[PDB]
Amino acid sequence: EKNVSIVVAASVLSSGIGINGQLPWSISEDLKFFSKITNNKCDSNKKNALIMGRKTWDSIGRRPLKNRIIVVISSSLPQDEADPNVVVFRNLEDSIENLMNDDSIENIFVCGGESIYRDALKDNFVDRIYLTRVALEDIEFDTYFPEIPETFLPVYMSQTFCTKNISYDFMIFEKQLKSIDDTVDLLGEIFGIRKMGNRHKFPKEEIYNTPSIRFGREHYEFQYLDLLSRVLENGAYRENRTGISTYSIFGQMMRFDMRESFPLLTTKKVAIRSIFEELIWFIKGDTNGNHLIEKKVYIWSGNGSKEYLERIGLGHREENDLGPIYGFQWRHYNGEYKTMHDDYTGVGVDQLAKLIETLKNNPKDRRHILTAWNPSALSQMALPPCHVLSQYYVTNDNCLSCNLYQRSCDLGLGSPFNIASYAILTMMLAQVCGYEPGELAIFIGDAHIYENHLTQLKEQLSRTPRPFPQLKFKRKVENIEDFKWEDIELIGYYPYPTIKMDM
Amino acid sequence: EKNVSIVVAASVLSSGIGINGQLPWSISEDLKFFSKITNNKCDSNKKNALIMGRKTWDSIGRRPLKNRIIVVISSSLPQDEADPNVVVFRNLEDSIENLMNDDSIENIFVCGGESIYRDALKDNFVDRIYLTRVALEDIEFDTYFPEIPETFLPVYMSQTFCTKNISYDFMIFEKQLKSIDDTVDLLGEIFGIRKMGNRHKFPKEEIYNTPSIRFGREHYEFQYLDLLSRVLENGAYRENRTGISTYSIFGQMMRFDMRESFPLLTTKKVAIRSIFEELIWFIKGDTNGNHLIEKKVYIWSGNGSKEYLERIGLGHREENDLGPIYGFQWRHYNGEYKTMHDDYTGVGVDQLAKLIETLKNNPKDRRHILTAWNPSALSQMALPPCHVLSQYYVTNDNCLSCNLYQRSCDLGLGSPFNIASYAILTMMLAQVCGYEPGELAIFIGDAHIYENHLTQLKEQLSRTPRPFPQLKFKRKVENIEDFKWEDIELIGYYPYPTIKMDM
Ligand SMILES: NC(=O)C1=CN([C@@H]2O[C@H](COP(=O)(O)OP(=O)(O)OC[C@H]3O[C@@H](n4cnc5c(N)ncnc54)[C@H](OP(=O)(O)O)[C@@H]3O)[C@@H](O)[C@H]2O)C=CC1
Ligand SMILES: NC(=O)C1=CN([C@@H]2O[C@H](COP(=O)(O)OP(=O)(O)OC[C@H]3O[C@@H](n4cnc5c(N)ncnc54)[C@H](OP(=O)(O)O)[C@@H]3O)[C@@H](O)[C@H]2O)C=CC1
Ligand SMILES: CN(Cc1cnc2nc(N)nc(N)c2n1)c1ccc(C(=O)N[C@@H](CCC(=O)O)C(=O)O)cc1
Ligand SMILES: CN(Cc1cnc2nc(N)nc(N)c2n1)c1ccc(C(=O)N[C@@H](CCC(=O)O)C(=O)O)cc1
Repeated sequence: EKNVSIVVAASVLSSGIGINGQLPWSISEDLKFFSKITNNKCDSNKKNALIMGRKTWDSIGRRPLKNRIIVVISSSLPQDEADPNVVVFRNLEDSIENLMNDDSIENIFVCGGESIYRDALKDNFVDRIYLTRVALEDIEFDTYFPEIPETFLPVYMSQTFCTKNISYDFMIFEKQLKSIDDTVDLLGEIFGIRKMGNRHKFPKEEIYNTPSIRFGREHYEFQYLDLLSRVLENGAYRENRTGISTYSIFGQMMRFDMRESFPLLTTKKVAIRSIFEELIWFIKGDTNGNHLIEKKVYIWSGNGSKEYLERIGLGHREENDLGPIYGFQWRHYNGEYKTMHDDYTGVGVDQLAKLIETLKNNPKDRRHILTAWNPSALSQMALPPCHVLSQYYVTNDNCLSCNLYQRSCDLGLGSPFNIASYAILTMMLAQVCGYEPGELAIFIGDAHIYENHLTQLKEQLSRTPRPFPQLKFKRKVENIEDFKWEDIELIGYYPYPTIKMDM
Repeated sequence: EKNVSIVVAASVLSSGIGINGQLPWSISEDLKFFSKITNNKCDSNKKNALIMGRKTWDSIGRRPLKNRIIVVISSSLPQDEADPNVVVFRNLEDSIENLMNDDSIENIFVCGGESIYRDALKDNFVDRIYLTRVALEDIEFDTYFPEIPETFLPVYMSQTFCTKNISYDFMIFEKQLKSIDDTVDLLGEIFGIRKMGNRHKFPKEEIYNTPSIRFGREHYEFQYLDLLSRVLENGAYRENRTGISTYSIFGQMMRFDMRESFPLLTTKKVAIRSIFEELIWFIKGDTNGNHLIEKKVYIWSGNGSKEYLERIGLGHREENDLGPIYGFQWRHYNGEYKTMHDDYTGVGVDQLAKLIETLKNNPKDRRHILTAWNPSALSQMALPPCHVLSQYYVTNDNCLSCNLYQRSCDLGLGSPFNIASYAILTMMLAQVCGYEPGELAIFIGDAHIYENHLTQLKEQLSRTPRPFPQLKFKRKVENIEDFKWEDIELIGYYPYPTIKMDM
């Protein structure tokens, strides 16, 4: 009665594992993971057993594996005891005698084609599934991994890794002291809102994304999803200026890795071109909303109309003429603003150019700060800034990281755009300065959820996330302004369908 | 063979429990905790047993406790079966027959003076200790709680609570799946710094404050101590202009509760008077450093001397004319700086006054922002600001919370001072606006530790923290400027000795 585990690497959507008798990919770290998971034992005198079909045995070239016993399931292969590293059995069920008969085996692993994966899943002897989710779907497969029965539950999901611009995860599925929790609950009954834990309750299982993953929430998309759950659990109802009521919690944080993946949310399809188009719009220092609507982008349409520019206190602006906004505060901080149809080249202080200069000539500094919150020009701008501050950091191994502070953040539509926007911005700065992308950390003040997004956000929490895509540039640019959408390649992006959330 | 637990409330330093046959205090919530921990059972048909000495039985007035059996250990009291709620035994050892003989009892509790605590701890009958750490030492005791043997280890430490300006904690002591951790460790060997977990390793047991508390790190001083441990674990070495090297990690967070305590560090004595004098100096909008040196405050003495005013470029200033720093950016943001002793009344925008006006007349707003990072006046300052941003938030129950972003923060001497400085500031803003203090959250960019503080900071990490003190105001002020040191009352502050960390 030992431990039997399935080890497989399959595509994220199609769940394919092979093509023409070979692997569909060449991921060096995946094979390393295979060797480390199949050699992991406790007793030095026992060995681990690896079960595979004949075609899989032919697939790996009929060459043994060090420190492991290979069990091949075939009806034609000859059985000879001259090689103890390879053993041949006639069926999978009778090959599971390693627990009953052989006491020189600690753990068994099933890893051999769909013929064996199918039978092993139906026979109720497998206790665990080690799954590597490869983000490859362009090519075709002839052997697939069977669907995981409902009896297994995900317990671990690693961060996204990269190998030759290919993204992949690592997942575990499992077939499925205390006086502290009872003392904390009793303390929470005595003190009401006086105990801070009651103000920061853990979200209930009905609003927790993939609740069976209780300890292996390594995948950094959970940083956003779990923040979404915390607002749904203990968010306070707040009426506002109009009728769009929110639920707010104050002081939150989420961080993302940019060294091996691009944090583009996979639990819903995120329009990345419009995110990129608004970022270069910021970088170029532009304030004209018509430049955005001329590129099929309507993010700043409701905040720049004539009705919205006359009920806030203005009204003398053009049709879509936001005032000193993001970009004008990055490239021309302070400085007198006239209209949208002027050239502000050389006015104010250019924080972005000074940032690039300090990143390349003083990397170990601690003043790489880009602010967009100008209290003097708040009442002459269309909407006060939400990404009020961003600080950048050069690690010892030549990586550029980024901190972002947001006073405001709609989790429904704002956060997915801000995460990708400041990740692209950091990668763009990283290439210009000669660095590699590092980490991103988002600090949020008033994290809120609009009431008309509840049904829709509760659908996103029902989707198990997928590995992050890759974002790579084609050419190497000279200045930050020369970036265009033609230079961006989004690789391995396989999101769930869109979620129409109206603003 | 059931479960025997000690329940006691004792002083934080002296560990005294009684005086003249009564309790030294009157903490209502402590008695409520006593009732909830002693009634907590699983079977509805069983009862819990409470063991106490006769003097303790006399202490509670010889009146029974509902739904519980009281066992009195005395050598004179009579034994009569007329009352099944009170049973009298002649010795402690023979009174522990509830596990052997009586099957109508689920859990046993020891809670009766040092004579019984001493015997129960020496006889190896106690499996758990529920300790309430009361922060009272002025009065004298005649009965103490015996020292906790080394076989027990702390597993839980609640946040600090308040009752009649008296602080107290709740602690638990105990006498002393897996495939996920092995897969993460194997993944961490394949990928080096490519796995974000290896860049954010958990600190080793030798630099973790109170390592036995693995899940009950409720006390919010652990937010600082664990941040200190993370820098010691994966901080990167960084040379600078001279030879004073630091160890930095980027993007960190710690939060504190202000509804029931004041986050003044107890693992080392923090000088509170000098912190307060610089804070009101900020509020008054003053930029002249001599105002601080006239009150035995040398925070801005080394940064405003003639040696420091010739290497930044501002050599034409007076002896102590720091310039546009915290305070001038709060009260007279933008504008223009001339000298230190002239009148800037009416210049720029007053963020602090606009903040106070908006906090009471627009509490549900989301623009309660106080910034001090001005890119136009950065090169006109003695030292660029460290508390670059602070946002405030009014909860639905009329509480004022605060977020703080720090681009730089020396954990050795700066963070303990910044935590107390902005906690006092939030408490002062809360009284003026008619609110109560809420939560405090610190967001740190470059969290660093100076190399000459390593031995000293590792000493602070060996000290188990104590309940936070209380900070209360004496009078009610009219304006934020009228606060004085005479109006501040620090109650129940019992820190470990100071740690001389030289700069
Ligand atoms: N991505 C991944 O993790 C992995 C991918 N692969 C890929 O999968 C492909 C091969 O797998 P696949 O095509 O499904 O073939 P299989 O590996 O499942 O092996 C099938 C063969 O095993 C024997 N066999 C199977 N079932 C039985 C049975 N019930 N009784 C007796 N003998 C049995 C038969 O051999 P016989 O002719 O002797 O009777 C059969 O032809 C390869 O391309 C390989 O690269 C393989 C392993 C892992
Ligand atoms: N802060 C807290 O959590 C608590 C505080 N207290 C305080 O402590 C004080 C009282 O405790 P304390 O003074 O230590 O007295 P105890 O509560 O320990 O009770 C002592 C009495 O129990 C009997 N007794 C004790 N040991 C033995 C023994 N080995 N064999 C037989 N009988 C024994 C004796 O009664 P006899 O005379 O018959 O010999 C003795 O007088 C009070 O002020 C009370 O308020 C009490 C409980 C909890
Ligand atoms: C059966 N098979 C196909 C294959 C490929 N990748 C997988 N990946 C996973 N996660 N799971 C599988 N079952 C799996 N199977 C294999 C098995 C081992 C080797 C292999 O070369 N192993 C070397 C690994 C060499 C190295 O360290 O990279 C070893 O010594 O164990 C190749 C293909
Ligand atoms: C023995 N004793 C002294 C006393 C006081 N505080 C303590 N506090 C702690 N944490 N632990 C103790 N053992 C303890 N003991 C007691 C015990 C119960 C009551 C008491 O009044 N209990 C009521 C509580 C009433 C209420 O709910 O507030 C009950 O119904 O149990 C007073 C003193």
